[PDB]
Amino acid sequence: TRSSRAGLQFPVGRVHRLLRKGNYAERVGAGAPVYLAAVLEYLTAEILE
DNA sequence: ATACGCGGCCGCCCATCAGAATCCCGGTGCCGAGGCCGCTCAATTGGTCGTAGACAGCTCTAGCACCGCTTAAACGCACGTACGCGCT
Repeated sequence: TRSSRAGLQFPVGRVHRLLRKGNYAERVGAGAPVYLAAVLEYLTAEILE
C-alpha cells in the first residue's frame, strides 16, 4: 500500500490529492504522485543529517 | 655579724589525642525516544465513462549550408597623457 508498493518513506497517497486539488493541469499524470513523494523524501534526508 | 641553701622558672626532647582532607564509592535532575490511544475524517478500494493524448501520416515551413563580392569592423602597435594608487 503506497509506501509499500512504491517502497518509500514519504506519503504517496497524500501529494496526489493536493496536486489534483491545487488544480495544476486538466487531469493528472500517473507518473507524478509517486515520483513527487520520492524526491521530497530524498531532500528531507539530505538536511537532517 | 657572715656564709650556705633553694625555689620555682625554663629550654629540652619526648609522649597522647583530636581534627582536617583525599580517596573510595553515589544520588539527582534533565533530555529525548517511546507507548499508549482513540475518536475519525481523509485516503483507498472497486468500478464506470469518456476524453486527452499518444501515435502514425503527411506536407510544408525555415533552419542549414555554402559561396563570393564588398568593406566595415577588428587588429596590433606606437606614443604620451592623465589617472590608479602609494605615501604622508
